[PDB]
Amino acid sequence: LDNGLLQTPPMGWLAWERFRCNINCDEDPKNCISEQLFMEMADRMAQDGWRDMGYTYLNIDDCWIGGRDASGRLMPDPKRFPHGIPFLADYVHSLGLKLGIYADMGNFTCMGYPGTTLDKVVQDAQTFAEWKVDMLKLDGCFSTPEERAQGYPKMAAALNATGRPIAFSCSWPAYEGGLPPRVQYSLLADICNLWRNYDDIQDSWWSVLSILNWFVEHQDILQPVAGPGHWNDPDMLLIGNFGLSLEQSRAQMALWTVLAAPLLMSTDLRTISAQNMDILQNPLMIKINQDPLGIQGRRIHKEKSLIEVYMRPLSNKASALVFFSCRTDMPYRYHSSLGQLNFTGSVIYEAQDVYSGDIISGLRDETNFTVIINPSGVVMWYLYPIK
Amino acid sequence: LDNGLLQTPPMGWLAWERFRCNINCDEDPKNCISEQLFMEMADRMAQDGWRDMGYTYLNIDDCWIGGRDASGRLMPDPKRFPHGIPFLADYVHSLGLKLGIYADMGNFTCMGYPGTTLDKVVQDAQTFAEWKVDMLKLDGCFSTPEERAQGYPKMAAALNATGRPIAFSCSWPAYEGGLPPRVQYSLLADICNLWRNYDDIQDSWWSVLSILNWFVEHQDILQPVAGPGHWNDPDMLLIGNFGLSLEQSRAQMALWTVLAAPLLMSTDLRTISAQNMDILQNPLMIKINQDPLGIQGRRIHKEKSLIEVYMRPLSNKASALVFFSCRTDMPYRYHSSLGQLNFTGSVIYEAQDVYSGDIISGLRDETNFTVIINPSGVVMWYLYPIK
Ligand SMILES: *[C@@H]1O[C@H](CO)[C@@H](O[C@@H]2O[C@H](CO)[C@@H](O[C@@H]3O[C@H](CO[C@H]4O[C@H](CO)[C@@H](O)[C@H](O)[C@@H]4O)[C@@H](O)[C@H](O[C@H]4O[C@H](CO)[C@@H](O)[C@H](O)[C@@H]4O)[C@@H]3O)[C@H](O)[C@H]2NC(C)=O)[C@H](O)[C@H]1NC(C)=O
Ligand SMILES: *[C@@H]1O[C@H](CO)[C@@H](O[C@@H]2O[C@H](CO)[C@@H](O[C@@H]3O[C@H](CO[C@H]4O[C@H](CO)[C@@H](O)[C@H](O)[C@@H]4O)[C@@H](O)[C@H](O[C@H]4O[C@H](CO)[C@@H](O)[C@H](O)[C@@H]4O)[C@@H]3O)[C@H](O)[C@H]2NC(C)=O)[C@H](O)[C@H]1NC(C)=O
Ligand SMILES: *[C@@H]1O[C@H](CO[C@@H]2O[C@@H](C)[C@@H](O)[C@@H](O)[C@@H]2O)[C@@H](O[C@@H]2O[C@H](CO)[C@@H](O)[C@H](O)[C@H]2NC(C)=O)[C@H](O)[C@H]1NC(C)=O
Ligand SMILES: *[C@@H]1O[C@H](CO)[C@@H](O[C@@H]2O[C@H](CO)[C@@H](O)[C@H](O)[C@H]2NC(C)=O)[C@H](O)[C@H]1NC(C)=O
Ligand SMILES: *[C@@H]1O[C@H](CO)[C@@H](O)[C@H](O)[C@H]1NC(C)=O
Ligand SMILES: *[C@@H]1O[C@H](CO)[C@@H](O)[C@H](O)[C@H]1NC(C)=O
Ligand SMILES: *[C@@H]1O[C@H](CO)[C@H](O)[C@H](O)C1(F)F
Ligand SMILES: *[C@@H]1O[C@H](CO)[C@H](O)[C@H](O)C1(F)F
Repeated sequence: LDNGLLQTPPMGWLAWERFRCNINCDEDPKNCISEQLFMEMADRMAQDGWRDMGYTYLNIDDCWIGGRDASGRLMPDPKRFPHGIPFLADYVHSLGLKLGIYADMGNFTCMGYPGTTLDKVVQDAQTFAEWKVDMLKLDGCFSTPEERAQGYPKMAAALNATGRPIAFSCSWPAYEGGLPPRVQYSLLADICNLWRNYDDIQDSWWSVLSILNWFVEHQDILQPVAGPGHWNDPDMLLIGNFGLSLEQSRAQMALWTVLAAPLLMSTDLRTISAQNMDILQNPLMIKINQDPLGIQGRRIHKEKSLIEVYMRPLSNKASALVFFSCRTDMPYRYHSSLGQLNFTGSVIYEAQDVYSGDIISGLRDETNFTVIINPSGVVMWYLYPIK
Repeated sequence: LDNGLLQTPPMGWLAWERFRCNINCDEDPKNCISEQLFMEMADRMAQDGWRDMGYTYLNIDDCWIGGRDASGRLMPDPKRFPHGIPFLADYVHSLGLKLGIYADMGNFTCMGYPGTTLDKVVQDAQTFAEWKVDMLKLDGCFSTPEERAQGYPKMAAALNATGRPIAFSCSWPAYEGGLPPRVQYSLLADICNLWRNYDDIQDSWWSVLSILNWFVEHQDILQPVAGPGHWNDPDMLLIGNFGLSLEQSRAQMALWTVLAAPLLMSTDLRTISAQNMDILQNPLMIKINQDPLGIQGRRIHKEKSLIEVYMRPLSNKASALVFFSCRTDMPYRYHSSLGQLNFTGSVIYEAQDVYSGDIISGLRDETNFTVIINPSGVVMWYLYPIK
């Protein structure tokens, strides 16, 4: 989408994965979907380094809507958002952050909240711009394929017409099977800043693997369509939550990074461990994700040993390599060479291990190297020519 | 098996899951299958509280064998076990531990090492007794159903004839589908102290879940056959390794405990975190697993919320309850009562949370309670009547 926004993948925090549709503030005031939740996350993002590392978006997801007023305008739940959305945007903006919001192209949101139908698209867009929203995620429940075909372009146009730059996240392809000919990716690139290709991420390693598998199986189609202003979205980071081990958390970060994916957290930033914070705030990892070229990486190698190699091209002749173990036994000594991974010859390379910080020097194409990869884990290299 | 052994489930450490068939001691001296690995693990069990908590078995698995000597007598690999097995048994015994060993009823072990064929059963049993081995795991690769049908009873009798009490771990059912009509559990209880029912555990939550699911699907068959001296074996604990999150780790421990499973670790005790040690060395958890009645627990309730309730009966009218979330979203507030869980009425109960140590007192059948269960996690209660 040519709106000047998201020249690199979006970074921030989204409420949905960790906090879902929890509206019981009387019993659970600390974790319910409320202005307090978002204000507290904003505080954390300002104070705990998140903003300084580039995590700038703070995104409301489903279950925020109170209803529609007399003139049909969307309003937040008065009991859970008493100061209103403009106050929340003001608060978020004052902390150097951006506010995202959520709507659904259809009769209702997935959770049954007032939906944005075709006749409400223009009005809701205007409402969001007036509230000074910076991002919108448009879900696609309770609609027909026809209504989506009309509606998603209609919202992209409506947001445009408001004059306010608003990042546009599109669930449309997820509800169509994510593949051509039903899905038209050239059109999605033109109308959206990012799109959810596939199934909702869940707090499990299985969920991560199934998303990876789908992106890899269809990478010939998916890889070329990503770039500055228009990204594939394999969904939220799980790091900080319940279902991923340490190795798996490091794997998701590394793999989302080489896929030029959004880095959208969804976790309790108030209680996140230092170890998980270290994964998410890794400066080299972020720099790689935010590479100005915006070229989505690919799986370039698979072996019977269940070691996979992913590669992403980066600016200044650099590369990201992710050696990924699908094994479930023990650390694996993976032997390879840059030549066997199709790198340019008569150039001496050097690598920095993204997690350990170690530097491997003197790698020619023919040089045999060994990486030790933990089960359901990764080794990640930032690779560059030295001479 | 009526040899006076394993009146409670065995507790200890087994090499296989974490260290597998790594025989490359030249490149990987610290982690290869060698006498040094076993000696170092024995040292850790003696010094770090494991033995004192009841973890007494230190068990060799596959890939220890060097061949057979001129008398047809089994030999360890001379390069990896230069001192021999009697040396290791003596070392282990001097630390108050017991030594387990591994053989295969068939032409070869699963990894291709010399097998204990029918004509070698007596000789190998005698060898193990002479070495002063305390436990034998008899794997079932490279044999026919009829060879196993003769071989397992033959081994039990052969071990008996040595005059040395040797705990007998039988993989027989795992190679027969683990179910009637092919598996006779009344026969197994007579000839074996424990038996591997089902698939090898791998370092993943999916693996834990598939094992749990199979055990629960078949609990009407499996539950009644377990008792003092004859246990079901759902395989090794993964706690300390790579694939399980903290919640999943606590889950496996609690669920193995309610299933009256062996508590056989397979992890690097030299590098184990304080957190994982705290799970495995939980005194109340161990007490429950080691309950003298040896009654295997059951899943007694399942809900569309994906909360499962497991119950194990214990001595002196006590019980263990495991509230288990198969959910993959967020913490779940599970509302229930002891009456809804079919506990005896007009009795006042008290519960201790096994992980937190909190005491919930004065629970009647009618008393509503709430437990907050994390995704892929548990809450575990030790429950008993009070005056
Ligand atoms: C509604 O939709 C319209 C499009 O239909 C949007 O209009 C586009 O707005 C974007 C962002 O403001 C414009 O992109 C910018 O173009 C600047 C100039 O480019 C001119 O020259 C090139 C020749 O190469 C022409 O192709 C082009 O038509 C322009 O005439 C650039 O200077 C900007 O670059 C910025 O980013 C780069 C990063 O690579 C930095 O290095 C620069 O410093 C700079 O910051 C940028 O690329 C685009 O020109 C507009 N398109 C059209 C067709 O008009 C509206 O923004 C949108 N409205 C809303 C509110 O959503
Ligand atoms: C090789 O195989 C043989 C035969 O299977 C084994 O011999 C058995 O050993 C077990 C375990 O020691 C014996 O079981 C115990 O018997 C005690 C008393 O038994 C007497 O009476 C019976 C007949 O009723 C005779 O067989 C026996 O000779 C004795 O005279 C019990 O007191 C024990 O009770 C235990 O369990 C109860 C639970 O009910 C607990 O409350 C107690 O605390 C206690 O721990 C126990 O049942 C069994 O009797 C032996 N059978 C035979 C036929 O002799 C060998 O042990 C085995 N050897 C090796 C090296 O593996
Ligand atoms: C999305 O909703 C439309 C709009 O109708 C709504 O639901 C009706 C049951 C009623 O409560 C209206 O007031 C709502 O506005 C659905 O379109 C209707 O479809 C039915 C046949 O299924 C038809 O009889 C009605 O005439 C349609 N409504 C009008 C007046 O346009 C539509 O079914 C919903 N989309 C899906 C497929 O989920
Ligand atoms: C176990 O080993 C025996 C003895 O070697 C095997 O019997 C041989 O099988 C091979 C290959 O099938 C034949 O070529 C020979 O004719 C057999 N030799 C003898 C001495 O019988 C037997 O197949 C093996 N059993 C299993 C179940 O793997
Ligand atoms: C690297 O190892 C491969 C395979 O083991 C071998 O063919 C080759 O000779 C080695 N190359 C170098 C430069 O040592
Ligand atoms: C538990 O709570 C429910 C609320 O619906 C109530 O019906 C029930 O009587 C309560 N149990 C008691 C006896 O406290
Ligand atoms: C749409 O459905 C839910 C909200 O109910 C959530 O936003 C999810 O990420 C979705 F799939 F986009
Ligand atoms: C048999 O196979 C392997 C050894 O090769 C291991 O012992 C496993 O636990 C088994 F299933 F028992």
